[PDB]
Amino acid sequence: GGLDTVYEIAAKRLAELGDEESLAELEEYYKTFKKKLKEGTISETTAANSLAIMATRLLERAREKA
Amino acid sequence: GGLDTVYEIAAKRLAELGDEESLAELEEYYKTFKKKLKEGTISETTAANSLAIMATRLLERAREKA
Amino acid sequence: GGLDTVYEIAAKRLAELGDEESLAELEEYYKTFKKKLKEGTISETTAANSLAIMATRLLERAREKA
Amino acid sequence: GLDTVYEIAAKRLAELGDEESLAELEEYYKTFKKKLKEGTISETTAANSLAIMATRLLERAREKAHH
Repeated sequence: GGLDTVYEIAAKRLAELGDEESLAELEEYYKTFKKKLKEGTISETTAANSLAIMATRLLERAREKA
Repeated sequence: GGLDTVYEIAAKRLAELGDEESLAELEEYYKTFKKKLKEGTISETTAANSLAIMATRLLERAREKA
Repeated sequence: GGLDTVYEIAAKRLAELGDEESLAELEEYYKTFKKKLKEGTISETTAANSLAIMATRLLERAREKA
Repeated sequence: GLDTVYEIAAKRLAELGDEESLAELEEYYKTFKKKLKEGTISETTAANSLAIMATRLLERAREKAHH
């Protein structure tokens, strides 16, 4: 639930800002975190935190380059 | 009320820094987080954490502008 | 426990780095979270997590100033 | 959890060529381990906090990655 929600919020906003490269980067990080979360080698909190942090800087980059 | 508490801390500090646009960004994220919690696709703790992460970046930007 | 531990680690580092303003900001955030947790308006996970978010940003600012 | 966070972060930071991020991460990991043995923090919270700091270390490692 939470990881998907963070990812969806970030992806919707990155698409609105028109940043294809940030969208692809975000998808890569999300997929990686979904695999690490699959194996139980990462808590849900850690996955959500890390995805939110890079999605935050990617969103900052989107607001500038626009 | 964790999400509300994080939101209040961030909004108070952004208002202190005189950054109205960051205040509007923060509220937009806060409204989105509530709709999501409302739909049950995210937990209160995760929503609060993610809002705090984005708010931390907003506080950095708001300070640079001051 | 966890909130105190995060706070103490960050405060020790901020003092080592000589950043009085970041130390005071961190203390303000910690006191706010202690009050909010007393009042039951924030989860323990959110308080510790958010203090870690802000403390990492404060440490970045401290190493940049130093 | 704490060991896993530390090992993942150390692998990535070593790949990126940041000896200084590796040293900072090791310091944090060791501190978290003293706090755990002294029982003033739980393993889950310690792992989460180490992951947060490691994410910042990784962002900076990638910042030297290019320019």
